[PDB]
Amino acid sequence: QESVKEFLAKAKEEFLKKWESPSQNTAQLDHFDRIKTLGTFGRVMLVKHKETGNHYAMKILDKQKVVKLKQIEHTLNEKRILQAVNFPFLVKLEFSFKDNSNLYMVMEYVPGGEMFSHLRRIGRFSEPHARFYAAQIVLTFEYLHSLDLIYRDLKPENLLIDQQGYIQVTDFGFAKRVKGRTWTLCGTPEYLAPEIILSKGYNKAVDWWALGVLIYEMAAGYPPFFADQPIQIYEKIVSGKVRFPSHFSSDLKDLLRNLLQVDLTKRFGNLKNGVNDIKNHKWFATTDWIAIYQRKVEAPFIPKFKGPGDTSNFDDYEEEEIRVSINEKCGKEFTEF
Ligand SMILES: c1ccc2[nH]c([C@H]3CCNC3)nc2c1
Ligand SMILES: c1ccc2[nH]c([C@H]3CCNC3)nc2c1
Ligand SMILES: c1ccc2[nH]c([C@H]3CCNC3)nc2c1
Ligand SMILES: c1ccc2[nH]c([C@H]3CCNC3)nc2c1
Repeated sequence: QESVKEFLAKAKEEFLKKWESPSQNTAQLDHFDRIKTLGTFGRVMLVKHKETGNHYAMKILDKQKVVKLKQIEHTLNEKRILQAVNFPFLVKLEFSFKDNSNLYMVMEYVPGGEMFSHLRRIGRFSEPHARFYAAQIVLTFEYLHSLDLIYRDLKPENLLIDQQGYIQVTDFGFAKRVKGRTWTLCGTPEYLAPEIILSKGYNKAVDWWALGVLIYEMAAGYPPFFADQPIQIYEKIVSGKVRFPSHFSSDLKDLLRNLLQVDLTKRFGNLKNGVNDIKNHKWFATTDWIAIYQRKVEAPFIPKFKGPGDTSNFDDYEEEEIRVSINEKCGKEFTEF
């Protein structure tokens, strides 16, 4: 429909304007009080802005560890993409800056915690609930792929639950703008498509594979391919073999056989009809795509928390000091940050 085509055209216009002239140096560390570590070359911390009282989540990266871990390009991708995107299900970057030792990305604080903890607490999500979360990922990937972006890190730990029970996707450390194919070995083993494992050039089809893994994990309670050694996981991934729990609906099994298709040229999301083969699949027949986008659907649950600074839905980590040098490190490498 022209309304969808027009929405995506305007989304690409606005993304490219920020992509081509990125914001830089929009706050400083002294503006924020440190509250707590929320997750941990990098860590995410709850902070409070000292003039407004607003809470934020601040991702901190040690430049010397980024260089040593060969993540320079990836770190630059992450910040340049995050400052340029805008979508209801993506965590919003509010500020960014750097100092002699570190890089800082200050994002909205999403207080309901990671999907992963709620999934492991309940055990599994029933199909209607898994479908609600999957619909948000389908819309988010339609948006990102239309901007020539590949996300490359879908998993429950990267999906935060907001105050209305909707998903906010976080962690763009492997996201990349790609016009044709890309080649980097990256991602999380359980979620990798066969073409990444086999060292091929690959494209946005890897995100649709990962959506297949995520839907399976939400509805079963565990991912389809697992083992103690990564090489064993990879052997299962490339084999073409998946076993489904008997409680899966027939429609769910059908969708997952088409997402978990080892031949990328046959995989749903990567065919002539693109995302519409997924949106029109029978498993999504009850989904009101516009109502989801507009946040008009009652969520599966609302996270329990006491206020905008409550951290109860996140776990406890050792509170470590940040590194502080009197000399600038890696200045040339991070000039554009
Ligand atoms: C998160 C982590 C570390 C932080 N240190 C600070 C201030 C303290 C004095 N100058 C910077 N805000 C932080 C927020
Ligand atoms: C419409 C368009 C873009 C939007 N960005 C957001 C923020 C709030 C939750 N995370 C991103 N809401 C939007 C609504
Ligand atoms: C905002 C609030 C909390 C957040 N936790 C994270 C990462 C940590 C690893 N998986 C999610 N990003 C956040 C953004
Ligand atoms: C807190 C205390 C001691 C610290 N030393 C350092 C850097 C300086 C040279 N290499 C270590 N950051 C610190 C933060």
